[PDB]
Amino acid sequence: SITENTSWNKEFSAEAVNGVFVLCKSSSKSCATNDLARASKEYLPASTFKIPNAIIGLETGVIKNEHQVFKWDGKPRAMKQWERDLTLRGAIQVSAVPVFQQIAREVGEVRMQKYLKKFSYGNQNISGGIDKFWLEGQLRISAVNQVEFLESLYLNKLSASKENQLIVKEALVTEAAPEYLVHSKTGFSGVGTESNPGVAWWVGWVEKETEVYFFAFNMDIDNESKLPLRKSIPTKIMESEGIIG
Amino acid sequence: MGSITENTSWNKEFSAEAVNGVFVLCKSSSKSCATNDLARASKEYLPASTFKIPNAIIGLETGVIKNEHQVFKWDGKPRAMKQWERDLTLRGAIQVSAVPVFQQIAREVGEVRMQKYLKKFSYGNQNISGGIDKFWLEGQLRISAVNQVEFLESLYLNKLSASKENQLIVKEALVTEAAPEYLVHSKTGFSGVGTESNPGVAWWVGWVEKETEVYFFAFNMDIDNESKLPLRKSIPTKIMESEGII
Ligand code: NA
Repeated sequence: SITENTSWNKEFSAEAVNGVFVLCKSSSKSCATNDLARASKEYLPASTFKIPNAIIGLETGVIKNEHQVFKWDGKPRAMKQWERDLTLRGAIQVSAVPVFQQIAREVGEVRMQKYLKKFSYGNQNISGGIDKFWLEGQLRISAVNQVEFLESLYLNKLSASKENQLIVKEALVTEAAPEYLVHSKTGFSGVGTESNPGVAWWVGWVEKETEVYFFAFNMDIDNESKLPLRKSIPTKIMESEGIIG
Repeated sequence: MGSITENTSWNKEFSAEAVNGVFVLCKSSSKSCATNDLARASKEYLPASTFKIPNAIIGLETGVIKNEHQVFKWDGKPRAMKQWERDLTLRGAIQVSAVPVFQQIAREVGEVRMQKYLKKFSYGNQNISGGIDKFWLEGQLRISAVNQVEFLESLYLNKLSASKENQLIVKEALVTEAAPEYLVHSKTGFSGVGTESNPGVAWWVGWVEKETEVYFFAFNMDIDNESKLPLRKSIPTKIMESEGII
């Protein structure tokens, strides 16, 4: 059950953002959102796909262990931040595409399809190129599906060892306070094309006292200058709900 | 673990605050440690709350703790700190240093199993005399800063005599700072203000993951007044900041 919450519209209006926030307390049984329709609309996952990709890499042994170092071969990569040896956490934090492209190639299309089916990950469409289906392909997932997937990860209920789920969760910690703990991941497909904007994401969960909140945000984006809104709008809302800050 | 050297240059941060203490910092790649005081780095002190690291692992290994989602229910009876009068997750109990929670865990573990695991973990002087629910607070258990970084390195590598899953559970509970460049796991300790000419001890121990490097650290200091407690984090933080780790 998904319920609409008009109070959050102001945080989108202020910035002229077309997007959706989904927030679920305790579980995905009851989620609130500003837009029922968009909450379930499916978009390219972009970098949010690093989460299942890392779990699958570990499950298949492609990622040998949580202390795996992904070495840089010295060839040019799109960002200087990617031109170095990286740990799993490091590659997730700087969204090092080529590391995850190689993981996906070594996983291969058969195993990748199997695990996305097991994870109920979006439309599970990996066709068109095994190293780019989540970047420019036909794979799509909704904000509602992201919170279901993240809840499963939080509960160690995905079709993967508890160890591997714990390894990926540690790699996703983005804020640690005495009061609460934030696991999150951003994504950005790009600026899109004429009359067809890209998508920007922020998904994760907040552990606070004995409660947990799952969240997923996405928005239309046609200019990189708008990227900070993918964190600030959901942060504003969760602040106004008394969850963080 | 492989070598240790004395670094006089860190004494600056201790003298500035009139602190008698030690910092041990070890770089995992080079298997090399540095400290401001080799003698104090080997002196053994009550672990106090730093003992919540082994105690939680042992609690999980023995099944006394079910998993990271176990909620430690408050029975409603008063507690010294007001922060303890609520339900707590494992991370919550570790983060607020909830003494009664871990006293009950130690009782359920029992002396025989507690002794066995501290032997397996090579944890300090392995003396748990003094009562099963207070040996680490006011009994005879002592551990040095060098021993602390040896133990934390084992945990980081999942090389303690415990399941990898249980070591991972305790590690996630120990995360205290997450930045895009680095991740900090840490734990504080404080035994009390001590007695005339016999101060208590305050601790800060943990590790830092940065780029492909790992830094293990252990800090302790004499403390005779609660107002000095913030120095157990500020002195090591300033040292690690000056080393470029932050
Ligand atoms: Na590249």
